[PDB]
Amino acid sequence: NDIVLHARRGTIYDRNGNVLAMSVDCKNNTKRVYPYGNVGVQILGFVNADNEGASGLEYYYNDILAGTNGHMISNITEAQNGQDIVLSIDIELQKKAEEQLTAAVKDFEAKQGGSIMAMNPRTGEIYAAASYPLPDFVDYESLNLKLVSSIYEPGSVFKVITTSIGVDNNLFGPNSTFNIPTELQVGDNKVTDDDWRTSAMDMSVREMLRRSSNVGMAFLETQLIGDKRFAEGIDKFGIGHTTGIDFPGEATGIVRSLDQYEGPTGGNMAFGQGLAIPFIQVIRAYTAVANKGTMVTPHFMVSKGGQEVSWPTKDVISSSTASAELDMMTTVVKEGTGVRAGIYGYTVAGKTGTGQQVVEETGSYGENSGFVASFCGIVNPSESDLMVYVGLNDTHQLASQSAAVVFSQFAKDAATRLNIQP
Ligand SMILES: [Ca+2]
Repeated sequence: NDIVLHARRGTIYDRNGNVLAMSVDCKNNTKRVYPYGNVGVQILGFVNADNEGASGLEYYYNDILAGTNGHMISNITEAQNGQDIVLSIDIELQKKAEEQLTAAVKDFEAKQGGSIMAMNPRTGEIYAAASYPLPDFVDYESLNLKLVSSIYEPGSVFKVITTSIGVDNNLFGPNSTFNIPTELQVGDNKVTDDDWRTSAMDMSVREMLRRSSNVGMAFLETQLIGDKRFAEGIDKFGIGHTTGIDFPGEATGIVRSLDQYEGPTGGNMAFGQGLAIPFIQVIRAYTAVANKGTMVTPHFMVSKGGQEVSWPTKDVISSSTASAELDMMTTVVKEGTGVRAGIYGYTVAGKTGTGQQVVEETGSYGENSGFVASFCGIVNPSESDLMVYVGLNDTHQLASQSAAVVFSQFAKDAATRLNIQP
């Protein structure tokens, strides 16, 4: 004769206080109700029939969201309901992120979907985030956030890390100019740029970034940085380390340590080849450039039990280096491959990338690996309020015509929705 008094799980609020998930006895059982339907459910996760969090934040914070049931046996013990959680997510921005990512995947023929995220580079709070395919009502693979749990060869979006390391080590600056050949031998393979020249070009570090020269990056790493300082910087930037994001399934990635480097490793990694990491690591690294040199922890939960949590930060580069990098990322958007990411009335510092799909458990790939088109940008970098990432997986269209285009529209909407006026 032991009756269960079912506790209710804690409520999940978005940043404006909208209820995203709440438990109800209309189930005797309890069930979650998601008022905005499928919007943000990928982040929220689902709760199964045993009322256990099964994916997303429901799972990640299940021990605090789940209460403790009561029991009626002449003896009664109280149900303790779970603790409420407030997230950084702006539900209306989440809806746009989802619809824009879905439309982009369709328009640019991204055969393996993509991801999108808007975050505050100073506090680390995530305003919106999504991966395609998205779930509804259910395919278990759509419950992951690809940004966190899938790994890719990052490609050219990584060049901001390589230049930051050099600059922060005082080995060159934006205007430093070098005679860059058409190709360079790295290990036993040649590095080349897809371009017009048939001769070496004198290019400043700023220019190598503007045009995204792989050859220039490999030159910088091999002739100026050196593998040791390179590998130390990668490590300081958190590359190959989990970011600490509060979401399940975070991949650490596959990144060679210095003692495992071989002939071509450093040169290739300089332009984002020879490692495979989740894009959340790239995003996290960019926060250092956007936040005066301090890298933050991307995250969803702002408060639990009315207790605001402190999230770890790390000083990676100086503010001067961060400023020189932002200056160059601004050239990318004003004068280079990122020009379609520009947004009328705002300053956008960013970088395009062409990355690759990889064998998930090894980080390598063959001839038919699909390309990943990415764009990562910071809006009004002096305000420290917004950075957005857009990635399209297995598309044939260049990041300059695809991911950068999606960013201009979504980052604009993120900026209107938030404080950001210009
Ligand atoms: Ca590029």
